[PDB]
Amino acid sequence: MSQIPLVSQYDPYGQTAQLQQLQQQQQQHIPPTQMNPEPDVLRNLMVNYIPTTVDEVQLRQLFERYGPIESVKIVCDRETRQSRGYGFVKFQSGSSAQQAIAGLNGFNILNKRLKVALAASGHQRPGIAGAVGDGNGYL
Repeated sequence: MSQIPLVSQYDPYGQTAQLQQLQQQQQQHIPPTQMNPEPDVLRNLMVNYIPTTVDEVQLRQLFERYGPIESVKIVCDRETRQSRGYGFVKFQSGSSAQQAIAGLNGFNILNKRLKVALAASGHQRPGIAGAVGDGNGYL
């Protein structure tokens, strides 16, 4: 009830400002605690950069450094069953993923780019910037 004019109910319809609970919907919905998509599957890091040059080794030391991998594997191509596409590195604990995505995802190194994406499904709250309104670049 923004304001009661004491004449009508609500002729004009406005949907932009809402002060009460905020936050559209809940985080990852409200499933029965554990139905399938468990949050413990955060340590699953999908690594990608090179195609036929994607080596679990380079990604092993490179990624395991910031987060020791428990189960590392590369996502090969089912077309020729050859090593390609991209790799995967499952960190020991989901707590390690935070460090991976924090300082390993898109890690634009001088000669390479460490693209790392979680395998889990969810946490689609943010949207990577998503356009911006000015900021700098005058002089």
